[PDB]
Amino acid sequence: QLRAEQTRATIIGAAADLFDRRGYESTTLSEIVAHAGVTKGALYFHFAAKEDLAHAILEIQSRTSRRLAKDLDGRGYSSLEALMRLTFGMARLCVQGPVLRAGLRLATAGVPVRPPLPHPFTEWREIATSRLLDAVRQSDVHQDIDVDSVAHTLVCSVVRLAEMWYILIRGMVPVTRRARYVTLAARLEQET
Amino acid sequence: RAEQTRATIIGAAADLFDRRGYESTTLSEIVAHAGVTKGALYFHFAAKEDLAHAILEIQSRTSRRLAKDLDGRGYSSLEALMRLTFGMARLCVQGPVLRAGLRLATAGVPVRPPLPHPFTEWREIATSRLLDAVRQSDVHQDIDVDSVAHTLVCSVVREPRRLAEMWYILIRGMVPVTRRARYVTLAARLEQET
Repeated sequence: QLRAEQTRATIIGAAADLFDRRGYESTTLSEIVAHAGVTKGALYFHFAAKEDLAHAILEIQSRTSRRLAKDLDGRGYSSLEALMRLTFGMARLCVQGPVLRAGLRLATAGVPVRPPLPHPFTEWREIATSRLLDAVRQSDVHQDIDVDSVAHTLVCSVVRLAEMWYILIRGMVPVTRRARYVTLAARLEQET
Repeated sequence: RAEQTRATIIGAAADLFDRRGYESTTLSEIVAHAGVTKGALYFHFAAKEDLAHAILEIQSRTSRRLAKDLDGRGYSSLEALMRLTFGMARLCVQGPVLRAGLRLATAGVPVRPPLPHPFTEWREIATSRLLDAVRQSDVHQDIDVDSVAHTLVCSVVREPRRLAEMWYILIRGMVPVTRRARYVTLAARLEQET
């Protein structure tokens, strides 16, 4: 059993890589099993169908982003700092995580999300929104900003990161608090 | 007659690709939704990809046209660009073809040359206009046009409220103080109009 249980990461990785480069609809179980170097039995031991590989990848993206959001809100940061760190953080895990790229690709396409797993974009919007409200509440973002709209755009925008942050910073952050944020965006770009 | 039938098939396919996705939509679905025969559909489109192509063709051609209607009105480049974005926003709320276009682009459906990929198109048009704006001194020389173009596209992809909200933010961050009010009011005026 141990052997079988041990192949699941490989199969996910293999399917991630293929879904990310070649797309979901065009990738088959057979392609996946040959890339992974395992048998069909090994694959069926963990997943009954292609869709199950999809929901597992989607599951990992959702958990990954929810974990990072939670971790970053427990470290004494201001909300906008947390939000900024979160965009750069996600970007760092994606540049090095095929699974997340595959998740992204599945989410961007019409690949359904099995309830109660919410669609990652609405989850990313929720995070961005609550973070922006707090930032408004802490005077880091103008009181008149329409948060909803920026969350909606921000999510689309994150999917150059520093350069985007600079524009938002100039346009939504009060003059006296800008510098700290411009500095952080620079440091995070430097650090990733 | 023929062409009207063709267009209704396009519209039906578009509405379905938009609400239900490209992959899960069937030619049989499209057929019933359009009120035609399978024969009529296969007379105008040999395959489901031919429906995608015609939708994308309509998308790119509406886009290039709107850009062209706006270009001959003596506007400043920043004004033209701003007007273009609100036009596009308005077009998306009107018929489903543009909605389907996006959905197709985002679904990962390949665009048959020589037609360019919508995102690529939208980015070039925005970028070229932003570059003219800098030259015209309505936008700071040190702005990152690419990031701005991206933001603009993303603010559209309600919609007029969101496009306006994002415009104000960009205006505060890229337009010289002395030229801001003209654009703030323009943005505000376009939101109310569209």
